[PDB]
Amino acid sequence: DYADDCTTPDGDQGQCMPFSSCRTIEERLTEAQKAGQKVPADYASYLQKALCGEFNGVRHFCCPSANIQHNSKVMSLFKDENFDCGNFLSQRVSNGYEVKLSSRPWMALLRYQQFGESRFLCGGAMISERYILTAAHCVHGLQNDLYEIRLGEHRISTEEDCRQQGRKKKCAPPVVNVGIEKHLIHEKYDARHIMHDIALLKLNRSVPFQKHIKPICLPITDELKEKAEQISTYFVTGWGTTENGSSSDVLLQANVPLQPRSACSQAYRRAVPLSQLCVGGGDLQDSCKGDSGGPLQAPAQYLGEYAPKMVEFGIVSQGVVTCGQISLPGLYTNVGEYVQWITDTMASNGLLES
Ligand SMILES: *[C@@H]1O[C@H](CO[C@@H]2O[C@@H](C)[C@@H](O)[C@@H](O)[C@@H]2O)[C@@H](O[C@@H]2O[C@H](CO)[C@@H](O[C@@H]3O[C@H](CO)[C@@H](O)[C@H](O)[C@@H]3O)[C@H](O)[C@H]2NC(C)=O)[C@H](O)[C@H]1NC(C)=O
Ligand SMILES: *[C@@H]1O[C@H](CO)[C@@H](O)[C@H](O)[C@H]1NC(C)=O
Ligand SMILES: [Ca+2]
Repeated sequence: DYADDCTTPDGDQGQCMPFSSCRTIEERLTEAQKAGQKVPADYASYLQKALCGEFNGVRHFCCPSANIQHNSKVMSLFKDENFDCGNFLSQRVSNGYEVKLSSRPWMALLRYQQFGESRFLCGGAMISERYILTAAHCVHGLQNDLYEIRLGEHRISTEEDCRQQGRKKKCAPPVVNVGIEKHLIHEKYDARHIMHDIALLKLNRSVPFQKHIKPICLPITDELKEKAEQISTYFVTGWGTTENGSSSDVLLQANVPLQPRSACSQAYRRAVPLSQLCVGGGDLQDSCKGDSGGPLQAPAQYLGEYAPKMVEFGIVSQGVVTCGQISLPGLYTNVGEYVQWITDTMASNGLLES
């Protein structure tokens, strides 16, 4: 299967990866192409021996562990100088939870058609013109119910979301309501224990970036993956969307602390692996601001960009409850541990049409 442990024909331990996620294979293939030639016969023979299957129409090869890289077919987008992810200024500091109109333009609302009606029951965040990142618990066993995504939202109840501009008002453009072509749940998602709680939703058309709809950045470098545990305070943003729908009509945000994993391991009476982050708890109105499957976000140095960019470091997995009651620390998916899976899943499923 994709990413299974394997041994290369030359005896190195590795994982079953697409060629675009193996620095050494990609270099050999690129070097031959650049010279206007095929790879030598002995190397073609090595690749046949290294072949570990075909998953979602992509040939996979055993790649030595140290040579595994994020999928170059997707990294070319994320590293593009014109890929405008995590852009924010954004607002002047108020004590409460208010969010400036359009200031978190990646925020997504997941719509479900159930008891004859439809409701937003999860959140998520735009990561590209065709992909939304969310929790697997928002998607698993719900493929027939989960049917639309809403992007560019601020206040759910009003079709027009405006702010004062002088003696007049400036409104954000209309929201975008888009369908879902693919429900892409992590292969190792455990629905019983809630582990590897991550999923991608591929939109059924491209949603071009607009002033109020833009992607969030991902922790695509070693520095950013390492940063997840060094950040003291994160933004927990959303409409407080749970199985009971949104608790807030308007987008809100709180500054919530990263906690030691022991806080969650004690509260949930279960081991907390490195693939999870422990956040917040012990408050009445802060930890609860997030959406089920929504982002855990913070500004960071993204590649060589001058301005800090917002990066999604976590995904709301468990323990984020309704406001007004004392919360327990919340479990979040540690996004850095899944960027490899994200890039390979987006690559095999296509950035544009499938
Ligand atoms: C992208 O997806 C949208 C939204 O549709 C949703 O996602 C799709 C991938 C499918 O899973 C849909 O079942 C799901 O609703 C598509 O727009 C929607 O198209 C459908 C079907 O042509 C419309 O349904 C009809 O609605 C009428 C009017 O009430 C009924 O009479 C019909 O019997 C049927 O239910 C639906 O109204 C429409 N929704 C929106 C918001 O436009 C869109 O076609 C699709 N493709 C592209 C290229 O965007
Ligand atoms: C959903 O509402 C019910 C009924 O009040 C409550 O028991 C529950 O905790 C809510 N779920 C979440 C995740 O907050
Ligand atoms: Ca609105």
